[PDB]
Amino acid sequence: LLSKQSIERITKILLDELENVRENEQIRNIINSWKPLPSPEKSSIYAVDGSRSVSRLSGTVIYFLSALAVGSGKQLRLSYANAIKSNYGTSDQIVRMQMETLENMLGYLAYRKLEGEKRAILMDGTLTGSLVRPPVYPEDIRSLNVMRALIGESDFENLLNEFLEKLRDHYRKVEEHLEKNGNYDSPILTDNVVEKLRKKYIDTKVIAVKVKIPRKALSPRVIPIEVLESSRGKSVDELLQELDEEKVELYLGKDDIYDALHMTLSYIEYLYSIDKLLEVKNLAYIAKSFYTKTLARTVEIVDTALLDAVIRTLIGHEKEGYLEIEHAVVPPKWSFPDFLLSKFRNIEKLIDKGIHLAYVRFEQGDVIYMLQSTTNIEKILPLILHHKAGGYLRPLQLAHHGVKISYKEARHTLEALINALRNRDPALKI
Amino acid sequence: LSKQSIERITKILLDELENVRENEQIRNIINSWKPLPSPEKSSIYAVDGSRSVSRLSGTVIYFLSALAVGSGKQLRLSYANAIKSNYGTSDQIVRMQMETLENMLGYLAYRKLEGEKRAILMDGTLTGSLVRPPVYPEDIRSLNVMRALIGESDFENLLNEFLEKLRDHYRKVEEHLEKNGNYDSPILTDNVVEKLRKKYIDTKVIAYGSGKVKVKIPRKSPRVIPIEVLESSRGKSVDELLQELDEEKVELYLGKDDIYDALHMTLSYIEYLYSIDKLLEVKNLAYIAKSFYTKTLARTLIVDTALLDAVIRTLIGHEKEGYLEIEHAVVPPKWSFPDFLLSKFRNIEKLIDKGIHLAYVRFEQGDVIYMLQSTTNIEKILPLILHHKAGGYLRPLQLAHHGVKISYKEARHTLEALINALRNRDPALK
Repeated sequence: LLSKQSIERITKILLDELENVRENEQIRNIINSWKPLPSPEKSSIYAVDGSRSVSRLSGTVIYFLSALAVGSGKQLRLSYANAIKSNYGTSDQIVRMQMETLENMLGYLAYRKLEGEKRAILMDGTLTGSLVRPPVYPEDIRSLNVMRALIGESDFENLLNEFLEKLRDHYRKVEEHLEKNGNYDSPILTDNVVEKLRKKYIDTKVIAVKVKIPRKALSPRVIPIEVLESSRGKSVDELLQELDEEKVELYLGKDDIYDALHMTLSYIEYLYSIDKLLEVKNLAYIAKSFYTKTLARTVEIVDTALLDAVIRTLIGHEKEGYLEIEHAVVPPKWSFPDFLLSKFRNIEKLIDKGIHLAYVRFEQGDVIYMLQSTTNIEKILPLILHHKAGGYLRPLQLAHHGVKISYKEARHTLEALINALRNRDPALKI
Repeated sequence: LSKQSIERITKILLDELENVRENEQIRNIINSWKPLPSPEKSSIYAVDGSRSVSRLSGTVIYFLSALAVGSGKQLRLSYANAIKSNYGTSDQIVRMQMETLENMLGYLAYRKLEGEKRAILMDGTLTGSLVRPPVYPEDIRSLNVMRALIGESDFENLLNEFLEKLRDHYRKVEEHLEKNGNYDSPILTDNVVEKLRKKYIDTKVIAYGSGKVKVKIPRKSPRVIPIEVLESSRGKSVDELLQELDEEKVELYLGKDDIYDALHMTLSYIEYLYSIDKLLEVKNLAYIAKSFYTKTLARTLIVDTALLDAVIRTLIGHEKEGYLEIEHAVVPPKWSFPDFLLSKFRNIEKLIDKGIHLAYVRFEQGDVIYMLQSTTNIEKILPLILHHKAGGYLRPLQLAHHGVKISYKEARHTLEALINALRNRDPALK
């Protein structure tokens, strides 16, 4: 249906972005700082990615996660099937985290078995993307603070410490199955272990509820002027301190306390894979596109597509190469809580030092990709290159072809035994 | 697959049932299951919608369609548009306009309906978009931001002026449906925002260094100020600050793009609320949902149609058509709708006053169980909808579903092929 009307309004929407993204500063001048893509040294490599499938049966979400790493060594796969209680946003976000947790575990364990003088892991995605806004954002920090407040700081520290220990065990256990079988169907520790931890750190201290946390634990953005007129005689600093020091009481069901715990565990388990993956000396992320909205908000960066445009339009190139981005970027302390950080020292190192960012075009008329790494693109680029075959690299292509979801594994299937076991009825609520 | 996985997932689901089947509240109420009412003749329109979204680098290309089939001719609404990517915000403004199409169409369809008892049947739930609207937190903080920046008086002006363009817009839209029975510009905001931007924002705002503007804070009817105003004067005393506010000395430095979005979101929100308000004008209005059930639905102050259904044939082995009327009416949390807005929508006000009536309904013997929600008592609406029963299901909604799933994907070639035309082929393949 033609609709000559909306097209232009669309066109303009886009063109107003390109035509006007020239900044009036003309790119900042960074363009001519463009380079050719370097030589192709040699490296042993792994490309990992993920695919998920979610099905909603009424208030319960059934999902199947799959991580796979292709490259030099044998194929490795982590898989998790599971079901969760439905919250519109919070549900999706739990699943994303586990999705990333699986890949992080996996990039790492795949690095360990990676043999050669030069080892590198290739992640499909961005480092910054998950670091600026943690999936389940409001909810991970809230749960942690609820917990910290519930059982106290000191107990909490043990809870933490114990759980990390369980994580150490867990990784070693996963690794072994991977060498034996090349696959493991229980990559997620938290679901197995929440039950015991609840009875231990909570079930004792509780009665058949009310907790006090700081205001900041889930943000108004405005304040009624009464609070000001009411603070006359004080200093803005005292005010802002009272506002920060402000505390709140909450009332917590068994379900809410349970939820506070499982989130905490999940979030620790997640941050734990980040930390480990960060070991990889040569670490690479690749993405066609990312969100620039908060990126320039907490150095200035544009979008891959907008760059490519300005490339052919203004400078008439359309050719291979790359453009390094002059500034490393340092992650938000807001995202990663105070206490936890002393645990993950690679997170720590990242906050201290930064992530390296470069735009990259792999082939002649080929598109541009966004590359991030723990260390200088200068070093890491060539190794990634050593695997180039077609429009892009062999290992990467093979992770995107490989975990390319089949007709869902669980579609009529992991459902249809759920048909036979007991109740076809929830199955009916597709 | 795996058996332990299947056994856990099956464990997970059977526990859920088991708790339900434990019969806390549910012992009495299930026995209150009652036979369908004798049907009453009615003229009806069921409305449903679909959307397709496609992300191009940062941008979202989307298409909305709302269909109403029934006792009159088919009525259609379409909108195709593009909107920049913000993780939560994007997905959430599309939904809000979707809901907006369905709402109008339901309202418009009602007014073209000839009969003695006229009714509208909506795919959805009235509660779902109340308990957690397309809204929170973003668009309310938007509003508070907006109110704060341009101040109350000039905000009431924007509000009232926009509500005038809507009244006019609805009438325009009504005529195009009457001739052609379809209209391709049902959404107003996108076409009117830059105008209202210039009139309401540009006036009050001076340019600043990069992508930023200087904004003075206006003065005095609930007076509210950007928290940033406190954060930015820390050497000062509350007196100094209040006195600067009065003299209008206080300035702010905000992203040009942020103020714009805030505006946009504001209008989108008011426009979505107008539509709900207009829909509520329908005397016989019903929502039908095979599944809703968030854990937040219940908790506020009520089980899953899926659980109940599997319990009923379990406890009572009924599997009978019929309905169970939830005894008390649900009134939505006022946190949904801001105080200063409610005045502009009286039907949304009544809705709060009175409430929403809810029932579980099985339209035929073996069929699934639906959540049915209404502005009048189930006793009254249920027979009007029953007049249209066809399958284990109501004919018009069946046709609405079928008719909206008729969505065809020329969506690539639509813009992608044609938006190479003015300038840039690049964003197409990203």
